Amino acid sequence: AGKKVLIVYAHQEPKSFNGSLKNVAVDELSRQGCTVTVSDLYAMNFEPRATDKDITGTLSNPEVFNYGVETHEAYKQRSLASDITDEQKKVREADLVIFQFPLYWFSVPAILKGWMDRVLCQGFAFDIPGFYDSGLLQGKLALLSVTTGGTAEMYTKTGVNGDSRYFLWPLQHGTLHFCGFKVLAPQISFAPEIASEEERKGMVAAWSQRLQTIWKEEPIPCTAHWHFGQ
Amino acid sequence: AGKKVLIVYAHQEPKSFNGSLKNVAVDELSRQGCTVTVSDLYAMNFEPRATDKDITGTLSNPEVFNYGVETHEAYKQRSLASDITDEQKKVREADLVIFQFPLYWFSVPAILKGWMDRVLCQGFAFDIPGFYDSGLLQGKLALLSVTTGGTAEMYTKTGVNGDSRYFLWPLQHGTLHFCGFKVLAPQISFAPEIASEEERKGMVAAWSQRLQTIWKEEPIPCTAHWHFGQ
Ligand SMILES: Cc1cc2nc3c(=O)[nH]c(=O)nc-3n(C[C@H](O)[C@H](O)[C@H](O)COP(=O)(O)OP(=O)(O)OC[C@H]3O[C@@H](n4cnc5c(N)ncnc54)[C@H](O)[C@@H]3O)c2cc1C
Ligand SMILES: Cc1cc2nc3c(=O)[nH]c(=O)nc-3n(C[C@H](O)[C@H](O)[C@H](O)COP(=O)(O)OP(=O)(O)OC[C@H]3O[C@@H](n4cnc5c(N)ncnc54)[C@H](O)[C@@H]3O)c2cc1C
Ligand SMILES: CN(C)c1ccc2cc3ccc(N(C)C)cc3[nH+]c2c1
Ligand SMILES: CN(C)c1ccc2cc3ccc(N(C)C)cc3[nH+]c2c1
Ligand SMILES: [Zn+2]
Ligand SMILES: [Zn+2]
Ligand SMILES: [Zn+2]
Repeated sequence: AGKKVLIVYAHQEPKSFNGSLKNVAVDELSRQGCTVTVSDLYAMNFEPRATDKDITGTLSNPEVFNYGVETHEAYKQRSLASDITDEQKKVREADLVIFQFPLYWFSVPAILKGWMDRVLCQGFAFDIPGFYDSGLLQGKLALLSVTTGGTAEMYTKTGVNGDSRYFLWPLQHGTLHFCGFKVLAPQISFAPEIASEEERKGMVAAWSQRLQTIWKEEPIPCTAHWHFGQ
Repeated sequence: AGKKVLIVYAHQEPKSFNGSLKNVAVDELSRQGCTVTVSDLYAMNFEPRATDKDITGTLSNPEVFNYGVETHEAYKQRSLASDITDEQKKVREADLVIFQFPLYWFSVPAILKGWMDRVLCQGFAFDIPGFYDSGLLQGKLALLSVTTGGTAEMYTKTGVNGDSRYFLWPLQHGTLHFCGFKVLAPQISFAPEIASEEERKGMVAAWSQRLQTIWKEEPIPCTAHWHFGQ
């Protein structure tokens, strides 16, 4: 439909449940005629660490290194490391960014956290001021497709993990909404590692099926109320 | 009374506000007679990525790589990578683990997320059974000392960031409580970057003064109610 999709994918194993969800996404969006790009972070050996190597030009303050300050200035000067600007090009061109990952400690795997830390820099993804609904990636969509060890039941208000929406807050609100994304409803595939084959098949089909009508979805209200209720 | 403290520290710059807070902790805990160890992650060029390099020798299934399974087995077989087991030794010996870090996207910097992902493996930090109250690090204390870009006001329930307790949930509950830590109240130093020198000195003194009686502290009730309730 003229639409461009970036999938940022964070799993080590192509045959994994995550690998299958990523491939289903590529297959279905490709079938629709979408332009599709995948950043396979582990295969890229993507650098997760925020360091002074991310700036190649003269530092604003070479005596006391401030990562946010220096990357902001390097973005404006175009002296960021090229692995960062490679990702920024993908994001800039994308209409929808899908994140495909296993839940690691109620969050993204570190290699994907590094992508968020390094790619979404000041000047590119937001400004101060110029964030949340004024973020610089406004007009773009984002979607978290996450798999969990824990069951849906564990991820309820009265379950040991609390509601699943609780752990989405830093990702959907603190990061994506902050940068101006509108956020589509998460795809959460609960506990595939202990699900039956039928249940596993059912979770993969649910995702493929959803993707058929993804461009007709409205985003969530990315608010404290949506995440926490009551 | 010989208490052992591990400080896991994630900042690039010794002269930073985080650097000063880390140094205050070392100084004060050292003064008290405590045994103190610091894992300076950036200085160590600590590996954040969860990969098959974290298992030495032969994988337990060389055709389909499952990080969780492989590291569980490697832990039991004494064949984890030495950077991991070095950290596990420090944690094993510690009575208190302090994490010192700037807030990156409502969470820990990726290098510290990588520490959590790779060090806190099944068999070491948790198991079936042994999680939440019975996690394998029960008896230990953990404390998050965080600095933010955003103001205290932004981190209120109706402020644009929401309550700071909202972003603590994945860290304190999903990670630390899950491994059996009792969680000490977080230390949150709001917006040192725009604070006055006097305000900044006050935040450092608050931390130094808190450390004087840290062994007298009651842990928080690490509950959904604490994080999300009234
Ligand atoms: C460091 C770390 C931290 C973690 N922290 C948390 C946490 O805080 N909370 C939590 O809930 N979980 C946590 N987990 C667990 C983790 O989220 C799950 O193990 C992960 O989400 C499972 O996804 P996967 O792709 O690895 O599953 P896989 O093990 O790859 O897949 C599960 C099963 O599905 C099968 N499968 C693959 N493709 C298909 C297909 N096409 N059709 C049918 N079946 C298929 C696979 O063969 C496998 O048998 C953590 C794990 C690690 C390693
Ligand atoms: C990738 C990224 C993502 C981020 N995401 C978020 C986010 O989601 N939410 C949010 O709120 N913020 C976010 N931030 C901002 C970040 O949390 C703050 O910039 C950081 O906490 C500032 O801490 P610092 O140690 O670097 O401060 P510094 O810049 O090092 O210090 C502030 C001032 O204190 C001074 N100082 C140092 N030592 C002392 C001392 N002993 N006594 C008095 N003054 C002293 C310093 O010289 C400096 O002038 C993000 C930043 C980055 C880079
Ligand atoms: C009901 N099931 C199957 C679950 C439920 C919760 C879980 C929580 C985890 C936390 C960390 C972790 N690793 C560090 C590997 C693996 C986990 N596996 C889980 C599996
Ligand atoms: C009240 N002030 C000054 C603030 C408030 C919120 C902020 C949020 C941020 C998010 C990411 C980031 N980086 C990616 C550098 C820098 C941020 N700086 C902030 C500064
Ligand atoms: Zn939001
Ligand atoms: Zn075990
Ligand atoms: Zn808890």
